[PDB]
Amino acid sequence: FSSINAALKSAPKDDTPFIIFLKNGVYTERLEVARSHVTLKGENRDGTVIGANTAAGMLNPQGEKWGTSGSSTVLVNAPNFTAENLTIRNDFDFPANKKKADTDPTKLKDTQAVALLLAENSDKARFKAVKLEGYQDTLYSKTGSRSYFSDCEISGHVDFIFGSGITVFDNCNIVARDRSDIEPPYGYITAPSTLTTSPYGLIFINSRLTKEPGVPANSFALGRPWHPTTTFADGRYADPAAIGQSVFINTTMDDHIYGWDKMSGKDKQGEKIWFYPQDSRFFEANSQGPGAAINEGRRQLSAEQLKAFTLPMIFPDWAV
Repeated sequence: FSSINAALKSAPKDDTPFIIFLKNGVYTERLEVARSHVTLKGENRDGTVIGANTAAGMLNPQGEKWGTSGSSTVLVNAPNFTAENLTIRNDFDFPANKKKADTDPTKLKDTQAVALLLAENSDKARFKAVKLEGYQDTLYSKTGSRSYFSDCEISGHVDFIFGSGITVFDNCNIVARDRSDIEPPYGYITAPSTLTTSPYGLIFINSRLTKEPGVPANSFALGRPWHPTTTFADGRYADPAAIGQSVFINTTMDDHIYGWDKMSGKDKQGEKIWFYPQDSRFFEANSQGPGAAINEGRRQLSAEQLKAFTLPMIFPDWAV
């Protein structure tokens, strides 16, 4: 087979399981998985790579802006998709773009570049030993998406694990990328937009919150409450029903974590409104490492509350 897309396109139009092996190498290619039960197994998680260069500010061949949702390298929008031993990355050079002068005509304002977008139909998304490379907005999940990440790696700095859907991480490595642009804060690990009606969002079980060699201490927030600007019946404003949930359990944290931080959104009159972590579903449970603290601003789960985040409870109808 020529490409990952050629293999997916050739697969029968039924809902039968389809396995695509990937021998080591770099596949500069974009994906939109519409077929269910598609499993992508690569030769090595580091050696096998799917990666395109797409920034939100960039223009499609049309050509209007791609946008955050359009910037995905691999866009999953089907149930039972699984990825095994491969890297999905966005080739966008965030640091170099920030290195560009303000006078530089090629510098972009919209700097988010999604590696993996798990859309509303991406149910039972399974991820055994997978690296996700990015800088801003690396992993994006939407309401309806239910995914399980085991023995996996995710890198980025600004809101690199963000969105609505249920996304669980078991014994995974969450890397905070270094930045030469700014003084701290450098970025924020999660930006959950978990809907008020949906009980689960971004969960981290037995995982590691690591930092890159250059990253200073107290430069990263665990989370930041994302209230997406949504066009409603009466106007377009930060969706109030989007009170995100990011939970960390038995997770060791390097010294770069300073805690949680707040998000600026837009009013019904179109003005800067602040959503605070206190009002958001941000919780910790027996988290370890130098970047772990307890204070007025680190709300922690009770023994009874922790019982709800058992893997069978969070995924009842899924074997996992």
